[PDB]
Amino acid sequence: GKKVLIVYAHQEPKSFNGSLKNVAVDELSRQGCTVTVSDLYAMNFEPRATDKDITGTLSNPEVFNYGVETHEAYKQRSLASDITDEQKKVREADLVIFQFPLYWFSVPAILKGWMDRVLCQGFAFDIPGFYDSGLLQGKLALLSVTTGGTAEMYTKTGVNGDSRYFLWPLQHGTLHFCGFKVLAPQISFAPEIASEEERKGMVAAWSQRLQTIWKEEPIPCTAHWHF
Amino acid sequence: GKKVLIVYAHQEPKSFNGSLKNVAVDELSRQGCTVTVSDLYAMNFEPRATDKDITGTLSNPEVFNYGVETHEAYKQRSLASDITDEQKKVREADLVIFQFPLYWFSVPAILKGWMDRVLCQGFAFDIPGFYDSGLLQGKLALLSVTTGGTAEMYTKTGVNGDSRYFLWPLQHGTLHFCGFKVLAPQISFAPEIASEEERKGMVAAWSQRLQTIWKEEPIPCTAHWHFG
Ligand SMILES: Cc1cc2nc3c(=O)[nH]c(=O)nc-3n(C[C@H](O)[C@H](O)[C@H](O)COP(=O)(O)OP(=O)(O)OC[C@H]3O[C@@H](n4cnc5c(N)ncnc54)[C@H](O)[C@@H]3O)c2cc1C
Ligand SMILES: Cc1cc2nc3c(=O)[nH]c(=O)nc-3n(C[C@H](O)[C@H](O)[C@H](O)COP(=O)(O)OP(=O)(O)OC[C@H]3O[C@@H](n4cnc5c(N)ncnc54)[C@H](O)[C@@H]3O)c2cc1C
Ligand SMILES: COC(=O)Nc1ccc2[nH]cc(CCNC(C)=O)c2c1
Ligand SMILES: COC(=O)Nc1ccc2[nH]cc(CCNC(C)=O)c2c1
Ligand SMILES: [Zn+2]
Ligand SMILES: [Zn+2]
Repeated sequence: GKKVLIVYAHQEPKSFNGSLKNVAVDELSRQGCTVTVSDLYAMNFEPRATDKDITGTLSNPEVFNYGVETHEAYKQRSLASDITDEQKKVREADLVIFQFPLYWFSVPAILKGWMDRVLCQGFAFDIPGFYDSGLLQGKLALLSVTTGGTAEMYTKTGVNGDSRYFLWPLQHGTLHFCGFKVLAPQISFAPEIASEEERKGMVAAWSQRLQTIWKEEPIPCTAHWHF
Repeated sequence: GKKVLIVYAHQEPKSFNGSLKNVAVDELSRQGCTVTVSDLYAMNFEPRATDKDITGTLSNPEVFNYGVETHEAYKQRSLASDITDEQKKVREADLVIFQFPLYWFSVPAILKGWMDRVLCQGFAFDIPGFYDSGLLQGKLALLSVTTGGTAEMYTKTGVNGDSRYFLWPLQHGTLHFCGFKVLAPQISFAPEIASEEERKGMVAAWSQRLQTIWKEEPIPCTAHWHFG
């Protein structure tokens, strides 16, 4: 029995991202996996890191330090309930899939705010106590990204450089740092300009890949792999 | 004379980020430059890219595509007014400085939302009309970043790898793509670990660099610069 969390960041259910999320839900449910979706836009998830993230009185209401106040609120079980709800989902999950369109070589802001606010000190890592002494060791993570640009543009001598260059902040800087073993990204290049059949083939390849997700070897999450 | 926009993303005025922002304002103001600060947290700036960003009839209300709808709305002048307020500041600026703590090897989400919502198609780039043909050509941009990690950790063979590695999505993916000439980042490493003397020297080194900022050349914003 496995638990899967899909963190999903798209405004439109009929979008190509919506269909990739629905095909993941379907296929992992088919396999008997325990599945949970965090549909950030439908939840109107708060992306801003503010003092509202700590309930009751602040540790030092004079100089506000976000990392510090959230660390202490975590330990003392005082974080806002939107955050702690996400952390419970993350704690129980064996695999976390993030499904999102690429926005500026990165995640949409709503998802960036999820990472900023949910993966707090004390939950995802301590200082020190990161990368391999990172508190989410044993969990798998997988980025499933859709792009505007074609796969050619994302070659190391393309205009955009190699896909693996933009992955560094997300795979290594965030997911590895927290202790995740990181599975190879799923990149669905440029669905808006692919045919309705190349689009089926991308959705089907995702479905097909999810069939054997649990047999997969994690990538070596190193400078060399990305660069 | 010159116009400068500082896009600032820190919750706390007494922070190291707040100090670096204040010296920027003071030093550029002293020079006789025109200065504007977008203080994202004080504005409670909206980071989410939603259908609230368009006020007109949607081009395709059956299936909502944020990129298509905001491009249309930009041309029609039906974008939300918080977006067009920022675009006006960018349009008039000669130099845009981003002042922020590094969050997950990137900008805090509120600043990510500013990039997602403000730099829309039609305004910052077109297809075609990106990288060296981006619509914001002629403008300068500069990232001024503070870290929890030390300079030691941000090296080719440190835990974090070289600091340039994390700059790629912002410098090249965003700023260069929109046509900015990118100046060399100002990275202020580990102010929390640093002593009172090293912190003060970090504020003064920024103050000092700003005196000669208009004489600097842009970086070559290429894979080679970032990665070797
Ligand atoms: C702020 C912003 C920043 C961006 N930054 C970048 C960037 O840095 N780099 C980059 O490359 N791109 C960028 N993009 C553009 C790009 O659109 C996104 O990266 C995104 O990946 C598009 O995916 P989508 O799900 O919205 O496609 P959609 O438009 O929703 O889907 C494409 C087509 O597939 C159809 N479809 C839906 N379901 C199915 C199905 N199951 N079978 C067949 N067809 C289906 C849809 O109806 C649609 O016609 C950016 C866009 C925005 C708005
Ligand atoms: C969600 C999150 C994600 C993060 N991700 C990363 C990451 O990926 N990589 C990384 O390296 N770090 C990361 N950090 C940590 C780090 O704190 C930030 O990156 C940030 O750079 C710290 O800057 P600050 O302005 O808040 O420092 P402050 O805490 O405000 O400054 C430290 C000290 O400087 C003092 N100071 C202020 N002004 C002056 C002055 N004028 N002269 C002398 N001293 C002064 C302050 O009073 C304080 O004592 C993350 C933090 C959070 C909360
Ligand atoms: C205040 O809260 C955080 O510092 N949080 C946080 C989150 C992700 C991070 N990645 C790299 C760092 C550097 C941390 N400092 C040292 C000394 O390594 C880091 C810190
Ligand atoms: C309107 O919404 C966006 O498409 N916005 C946007 C923003 C930043 C981007 N960087 C690279 C691309 C893809 C461009 N190539 C294509 C379209 O083939 C892109 C698109
Ligand atoms: Zn790694
Ligand atoms: Zn570049």
